[PDB]
Amino acid sequence: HWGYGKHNGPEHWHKDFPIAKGERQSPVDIDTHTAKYDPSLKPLSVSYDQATSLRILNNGHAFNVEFDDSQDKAVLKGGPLDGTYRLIQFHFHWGSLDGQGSEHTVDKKKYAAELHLVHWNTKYGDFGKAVQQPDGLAVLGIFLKVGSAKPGLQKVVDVLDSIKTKGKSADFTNFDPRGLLPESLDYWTYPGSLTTPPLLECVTWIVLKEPISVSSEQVLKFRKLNFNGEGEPEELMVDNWRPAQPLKNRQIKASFK
Ligand SMILES: Cc1ccn(O)c(=O)c1
Ligand SMILES: [Zn+2]
Repeated sequence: HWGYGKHNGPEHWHKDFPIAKGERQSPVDIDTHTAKYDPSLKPLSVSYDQATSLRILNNGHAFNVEFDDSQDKAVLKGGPLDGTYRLIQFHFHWGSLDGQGSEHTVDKKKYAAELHLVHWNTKYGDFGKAVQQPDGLAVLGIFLKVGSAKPGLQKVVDVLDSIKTKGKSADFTNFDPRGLLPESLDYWTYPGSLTTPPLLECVTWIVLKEPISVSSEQVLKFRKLNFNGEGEPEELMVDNWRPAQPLKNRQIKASFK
């Protein structure tokens, strides 16, 4: 099955998931010079004050911090979006070295990691019906650079040793995702896809311009997780990023001058 190694990595995924070579695949390189300012975009609204985290899961590709999405609680709206999108989970993609790890790139620059806050369009009722639609998801992408620690990340980092291997989960209540956001909500946006199989083309991407800083010790702890299950040969969970895909017939719009 799919993964990020030599025999099952991104260059193989098209055989099981032909949409890998589709018309609106993600991630992409964001050419900042050619991303046009769009004065019709609204400011983004991130309303996370009532977010209810439940659990943290090592799914064998990343760790997901899961939310109760059964009520109207942690929503993204405004910006490029029509309607209301509800937070379901976040996770990260990261590198084996600080010089790589992000999926989107900015003028070919790779950041050390990328945070994805995944939301589904509430007009479709739940996540599973939303991934059957071209406007079913909105993913808020936030770059991570290595420098100062992010204090709001530390509760996540401390729980990782309890979910080292694939299939492990842990209770993870009362985590506030507002502590992972940068000061500015200036963003780029374009239509694209999930960046892991099943690679579905559902996503309005909203990628913030301002990265957050995490410490080298925080990202080192991400790199101690495992892609394998307990009792299987240890393969460190590193380099779980897909490289940039062809832009094709798409425009990237900027919310800022
Ligand atoms: C639903 C989904 C699956 C994989 N990734 O990376 C995402 O950002 C979102
Ligand atoms: Zn992701």
